Amino acid sequence: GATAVSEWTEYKTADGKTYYYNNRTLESDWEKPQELK
Repeated sequence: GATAVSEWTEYKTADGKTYYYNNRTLESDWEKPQELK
């Protein structure tokens, strides 16, 4: 999230993987959501 980010908070694992956590349903998914893609 260098510029664009909505209600999600992405987190990164050391091996170079982001996972976007949606604060609406507490749902964490690696794949960029339609609201952010």
